[PDB]
Amino acid sequence: MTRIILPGKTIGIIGGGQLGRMMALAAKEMGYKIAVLDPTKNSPCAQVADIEIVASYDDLKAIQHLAEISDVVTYEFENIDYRCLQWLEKHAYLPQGSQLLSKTQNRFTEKNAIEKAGLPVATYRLVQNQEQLTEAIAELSYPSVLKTTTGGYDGKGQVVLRSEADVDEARKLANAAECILEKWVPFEKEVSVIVIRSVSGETKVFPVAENIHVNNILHESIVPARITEELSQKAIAYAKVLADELELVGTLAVEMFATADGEIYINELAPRPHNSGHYTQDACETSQFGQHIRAICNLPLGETNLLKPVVMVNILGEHIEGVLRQVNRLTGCYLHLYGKEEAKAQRKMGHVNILNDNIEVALEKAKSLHIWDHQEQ
Amino acid sequence: MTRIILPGKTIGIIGGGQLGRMMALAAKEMGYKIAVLDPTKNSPCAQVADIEIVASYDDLKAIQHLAEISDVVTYEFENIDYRCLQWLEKHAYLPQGSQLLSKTQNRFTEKNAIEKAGLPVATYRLVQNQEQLTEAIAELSYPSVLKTTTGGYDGKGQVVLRSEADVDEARKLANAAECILEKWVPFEKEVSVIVIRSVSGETKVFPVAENIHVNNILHESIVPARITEELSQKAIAYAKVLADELELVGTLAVEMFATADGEIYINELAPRPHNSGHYTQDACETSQFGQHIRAICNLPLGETNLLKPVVMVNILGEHIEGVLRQVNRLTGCYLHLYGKEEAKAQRKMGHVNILNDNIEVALEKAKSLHIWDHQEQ
Ligand SMILES: Nc1ncnc2c1ncn2[C@@H]1O[C@H](COP(=O)(O)OP(=O)(O)O)[C@@H](O)[C@H]1O
Ligand SMILES: Nc1ncnc2c1ncn2[C@@H]1O[C@H](COP(=O)(O)OP(=O)(O)O)[C@@H](O)[C@H]1O
Repeated sequence: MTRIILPGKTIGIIGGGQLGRMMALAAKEMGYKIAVLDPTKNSPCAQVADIEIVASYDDLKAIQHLAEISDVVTYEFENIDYRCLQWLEKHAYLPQGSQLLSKTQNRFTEKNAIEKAGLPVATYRLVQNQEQLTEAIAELSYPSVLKTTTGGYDGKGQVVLRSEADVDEARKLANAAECILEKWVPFEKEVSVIVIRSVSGETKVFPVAENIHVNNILHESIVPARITEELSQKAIAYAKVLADELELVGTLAVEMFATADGEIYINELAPRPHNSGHYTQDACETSQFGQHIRAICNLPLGETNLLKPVVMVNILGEHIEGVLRQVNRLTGCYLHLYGKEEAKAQRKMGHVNILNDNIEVALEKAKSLHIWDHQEQ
Repeated sequence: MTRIILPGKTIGIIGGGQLGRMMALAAKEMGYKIAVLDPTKNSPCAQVADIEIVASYDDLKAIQHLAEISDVVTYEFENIDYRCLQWLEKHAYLPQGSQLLSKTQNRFTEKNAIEKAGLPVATYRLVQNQEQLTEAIAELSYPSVLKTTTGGYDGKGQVVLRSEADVDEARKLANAAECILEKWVPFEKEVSVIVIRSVSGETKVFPVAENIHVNNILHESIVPARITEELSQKAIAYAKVLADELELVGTLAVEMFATADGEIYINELAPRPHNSGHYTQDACETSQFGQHIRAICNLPLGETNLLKPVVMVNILGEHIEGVLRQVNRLTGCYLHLYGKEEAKAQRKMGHVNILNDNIEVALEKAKSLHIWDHQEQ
């Protein structure tokens, strides 16, 4: 499309957490004005916004007020209900649309969409009752994973089935929610690729990141991912096909499992800037945030070249005190802090990008700081 | 010396122009709060700040207020009364001090300080009346340049004396303001170096940039500067010498003349982030703005490696319509706009950083856009 949102206009963001703040910082460099809607006052994004609307995400009047004063609307918060999404899509300017968001909100719908796009996923079965769970266990065997189809984004919303001894905890889960059961994928590495597609269809792909999770929370992203050139090219190709097939506008994070045998399976999609892309802020020619703004405003996309190898490390509530006390040791480290007040143990408070010519040296730097000893074990 | 301003604290900025705005954006990424004092409501920096104080720079009570709500204060406005800074360094925390600003604000005192350091400047004479102008011309001969000693570029401020035919114009200037006359330096290139020195003494220098001025306004900065390795090394050494001898805390921009025979003359010093350092936002590991914040807060400085060659081009009031009209054509270009509402022909509205593996391809890109046809002549 030809529709361009010029510098000087207002970008409205639904959700005022760190992803909102970082989008807003990127937009401000390019001379955009920012409006944000969020349930809590003084959110991370509001701390950088020109206009703040403090309301619930299901409050259609407030959503309308945001739209009314915005030249383009984007979201960080994903669980926007259909009546609000349709209103925005048809009566405001929401170039991302609602179709992609709706697909990624349900694990079953999501896997179907991926397979229909021609891409591999772990073999899976929908589980809506006990009978279906029984049949699924029979078909897929052990080991397996039962996950709820909606409302993550946790460790509680799933149960790993290694033996018949785990079935009872699984039945409990299938009793409270609609689920999916997936075959256990024996993977070597978890990897992700951020792809960007503008309103006019220009596409850019970021380099493959290797992701290390701990307690179902991201710990580290390592770029370049420590994988063969063949796995890398495959992950990138898969992401590009997804972006095309799903008619992406904006940002898509594609999380994947990579096997020793060089197989890729697609795990999940997030139609927004993602935690596994924060490395781009310091190590790439354009950040995922600068890219997202350009994409929705239909400006030319920037380059995604990796300019230096990087390890991103997450800063949770349990780490913030360690970071501040060790601040004098943060040479070659690039600190981002989100401006959150309460430091809950598993709340994401910031991240640090450790840049180095050698990836193993960056990894060692994080260890030597003794901030993440818990995650390291 | 050991004193550290931790992320989460409030940084106060005197002056709300583009330099304070970019300081503020970089500080926000680290989780700092920002206060700004500016005489005009909704200044570039206010659009990014948590707290805005609209008041004159000589309003001592507003200055005290800024001091009260801030954990550290810095300045962006280069023509601040040094008596205000004398108050701040004694009744608040101004790690930059008042000395450096007082020395660099007046061209004559500036020259004296550069010579005290042992570095070369163009031969110069103080001019307070017509008799002193006459004696200066007699002693220095032609060609020469007469410049006002204090901030008097809004614009004009200088007369180039190629022959006796220019003397009439110089007399006019000599009556209006205190001046110095300097010998014209026959240089092949103008270059600049940005040096950063933290509270605890840590010193970093950015790559040497080659600057192209049109009508005494910066037009392009070229990095790496197209000079010999030996000239780059000398420029870098001179910069460190100045930081050392001027007891620098914060940022110092050093503008220089490089002659055909490998000598460097120091033109002028600016005790702040400088227009010739804006390339660092997209081409270096740390920007001059992030480095300035880390310097005054006494955090470890970031690395200053050039990650990709770059041409920065200024966007003046005369250029902004052309930029907005040609946004479609800005591939490989990284646009920064300062949020100023009124365009005036020569007012600095933004800059664009053009990244390319080949510096000559970047330069051709700027020409092919035809936005700056007036400068290219
Ligand atoms: N089919 C599978 N095979 C092996 N490991 C899996 C499988 N599904 C999930 N996991 C593991 O569980 C973690 C969480 O799974 P995921 O579906 O990403 O849940 P969430 O949405 O909570 O992040 C993943 O990081 C992965 O290590
Ligand atoms: N002594 C000199 N010899 C040759 N060119 C000069 C000399 N002084 C200034 N110039 C030219 O004029 C420009 C403006 O002079 P400068 O002292 O930098 O004024 P300003 O403080 O307004 O930048 C310089 O960037 C340089 O190109």
